[PDB]
Amino acid sequence: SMNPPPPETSNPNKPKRQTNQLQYLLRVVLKTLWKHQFAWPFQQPVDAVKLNLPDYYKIIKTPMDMGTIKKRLENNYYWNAQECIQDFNTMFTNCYIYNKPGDDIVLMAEALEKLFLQKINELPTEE
Ligand SMILES: Cc1nnc2scc(-c3ccccc3)n12
Ligand SMILES: [K+]
Repeated sequence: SMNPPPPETSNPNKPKRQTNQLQYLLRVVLKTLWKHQFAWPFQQPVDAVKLNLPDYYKIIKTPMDMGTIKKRLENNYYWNAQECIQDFNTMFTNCYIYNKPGDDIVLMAEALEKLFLQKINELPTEE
């Protein structure tokens, strides 16, 4: 029922890059999803106490959210685009695992995921 530590957004010994694909993931992908009318539940880790979701972190062992992704991108946490793409996919998958079809939160995730998929389709070739 309590909250875990959030995911890592800083790890100095993890090697880093700032690639054109990672820049696109910040400037295009994250910014598009972040501004969306359905972004708000996803802009920070799930607070299972405040939301009265005592089983959330029993079920979800790889939590992820756009607040974490935003910090990771702004703090150049990643080596490659795939790591960041995986974080977005983890976020959506967690929502689908925890909840049930037709829930509002699932519809919200689906709308964000649609936009994510459109933007990933247009991922630039690495320079
Ligand atoms: C995110 C999320 N993933 N599963 C659930 S059930 C309730 C929520 C939610 C709704 C509004 C604000 C914050 C979280 N979430
Ligand atoms: K489910």
